[PDB]
Amino acid sequence: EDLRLHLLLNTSVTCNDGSPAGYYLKESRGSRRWLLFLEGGWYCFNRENCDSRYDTMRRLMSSRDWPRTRTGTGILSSQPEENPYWWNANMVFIPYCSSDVWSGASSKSEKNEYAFMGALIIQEVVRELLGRGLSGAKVLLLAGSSAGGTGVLLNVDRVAEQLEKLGYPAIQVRGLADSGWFLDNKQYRHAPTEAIRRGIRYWNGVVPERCRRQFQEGEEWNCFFGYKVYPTLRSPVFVVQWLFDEAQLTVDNVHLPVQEGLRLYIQNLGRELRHTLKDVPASFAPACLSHEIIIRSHWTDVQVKGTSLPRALHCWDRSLHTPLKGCPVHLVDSCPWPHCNPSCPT
Ligand SMILES: O=C(O)CCC(=O)N1CCc2ccccc21
Ligand SMILES: *[C@@H]1O[C@H](CO)[C@@H](O)[C@H](O)[C@H]1NC(C)=O
Repeated sequence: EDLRLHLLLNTSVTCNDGSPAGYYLKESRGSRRWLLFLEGGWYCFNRENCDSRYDTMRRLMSSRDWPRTRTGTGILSSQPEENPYWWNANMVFIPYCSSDVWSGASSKSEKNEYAFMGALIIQEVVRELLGRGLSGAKVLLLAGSSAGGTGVLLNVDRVAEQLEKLGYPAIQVRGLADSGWFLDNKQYRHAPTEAIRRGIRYWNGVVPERCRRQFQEGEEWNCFFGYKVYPTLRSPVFVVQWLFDEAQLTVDNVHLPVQEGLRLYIQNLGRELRHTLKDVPASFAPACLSHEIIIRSHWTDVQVKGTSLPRALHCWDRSLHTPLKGCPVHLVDSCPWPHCNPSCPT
């Protein structure tokens, strides 16, 4: 039970219900690598659906029932057997308790039943970790899965800007976005663009500055879609995305003998996803029907073109020291149907 809970000392930075947000930390003395992982878990965007989430998903809205420890798994494991990539790093798990895809900057108040403080939670965790050893870091990898993967895209450059202004320009900030690269595509039957548009207003959601300047007022929802926000980012970002992501299929109103219309729909989804990753140099996109990878204990098992994700991430680290012999970083399946890759999760 190796990561220990710390509630934020700034208790004005809160989960949805006003309880303090926080982070779980396992230090690694002598490592200058820091991994900050953003949990996922959908979102809510109005009073009624946030109230329902509060009834049955309360740990995603409140710290009141959080345990004092959590076990690090996958990329958060400290065992090299489970985590070939960063087993010796300082590990931080940031629970998702803001329901805002890590974008919010609004407090609970006279006018607001809930606080949506995801963007401020990340900033406050960073600021409090600086006094716990992060000041000595050489690399800060902001990672996340699901809504936390989108949260990486939305926040990695702000973490970089925050550290620059605080006087730490030597800390290299990088992003690892897992299962947070979604398409605003046609549904199979006739959605996130509208839910996100409403959420931004309900949350006081913030997006990266260059993306905001491109899309402008009322169109900031566009910045929640990876293929649109990614080209605006300055920090190096590695993108992990199943080609047939289960959350993508859910928001597309697909639920799984497949007939021609659905076959063509699924094949087109994989082709569109692949297309959006063509110019993403650090990416890992297997042709599987699944969701999330990096904190799963068996995350080492899947391979694209014979290369596992821990290996690809290691090659990315080397690339950030011309391509490297036998150590690739751009790994996107080309086969067109779920589980055409034999290494897909069972
Ligand atoms: O992965 C998760 O936690 C669940 C799904 C999720 O979060 N989705 C799906 C659609 C979308 C568009 C923009 C931002 C986020 C999301
Ligand atoms: C606490 O967090 C709030 C919201 O981000 C910020 O405005 C304020 O400066 C912080 N206060 C302290 C003492 O860190």
